[PDB]
Amino acid sequence: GSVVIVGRVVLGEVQVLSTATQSFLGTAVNGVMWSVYHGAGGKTISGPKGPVNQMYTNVDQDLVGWPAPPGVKSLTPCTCGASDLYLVTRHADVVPVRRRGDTRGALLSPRPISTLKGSSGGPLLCPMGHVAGLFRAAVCTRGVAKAVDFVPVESLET
Ligand SMILES: CC(C)(C)[C@@H]1NC(=O)O[C@@H]2CCC[C@H]2OC/C=C/C(F)(F)c2nc3ccccc3nc2O[C@@H]2C[C@@H](C(=O)N[C@]3(C(=O)NS(=O)(=O)C4(C)CC4)C[C@H]3C(F)F)N(C2)C1=O
Ligand SMILES: [Zn+2]
Repeated sequence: GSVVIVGRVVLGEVQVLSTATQSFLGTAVNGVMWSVYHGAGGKTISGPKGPVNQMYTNVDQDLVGWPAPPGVKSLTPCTCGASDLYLVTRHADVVPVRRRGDTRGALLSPRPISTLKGSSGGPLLCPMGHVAGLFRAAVCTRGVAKAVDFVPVESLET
C-alpha cells in the first residue's frame, strides 16, 4: 500500500519507484520527488524512517510529489529554453526529443512503446543536464511511440 525506492538511474540520480504491481520513475526538483499519479496514486513513500505522505496530489495533471527523501538530491530546473531535449528512461537510455509545444516533444526516431514503458516520472533533460519536463504519456500509433507528453518543469514548484 506504499511506494518503495528500488533503484536509481545515474545521470544527479533519478529514482526508480515501485508499488506491488507497477514500477516507474521519480525525479527530484526543488526539494520534491515528483512522479505520476497513474503509478503511485495517493500512496505514501516508504523507507526506514517510516512512511511519508504526499505533499502534492493532482489527479487531473497526473502529478504527485513527496518531500525529497533524505539523500535524494534535486535536479536543476532548465532555464535556457532549449528545444532539443533528452528523455531518460528506467534503463538509463537517453532518447533525443524535439520540443513541439509546452507539453509535447517529438521523437527523432520512433521507439517501441515497450522501451518507454515504466519510465513515467523520468526527466526530460536539456543539453546542459537540467530538467525541462517530466515524462507523463506517449503519443502511440501502431504500438510505436512518435512523441511524448510531459509536465513542464515550471509546474514542479513548491
Ligand atoms: C497509449 C499510452 C501510451 C498507454 C498512453 N498515451 C496517451 O494517453 O497519450 C495521450 C496523448 C498525449 C497525452 C495523452 O493524453 C491522455 C493523458 C494521459 C495521462 F498520462 F495524463 C494520464 N493521467 C492519469 C491521471 C490519473 C489517473 C490515471 C491517469 N492515466 C494517464 O495515462 C495513462 C498512463 C500513461 C502512460 O502509460 N505513461 C507512460 C509510462 O511509462 N507509464 S508506466 O511507468 O509504465 C505505468 C503504467 C506504471 C505507471 C510514459 C508512457 C509510455 F511510454 F509507457 N498513458 C496512459 C499513456 O501514455
Ligand atoms: Zn536548459
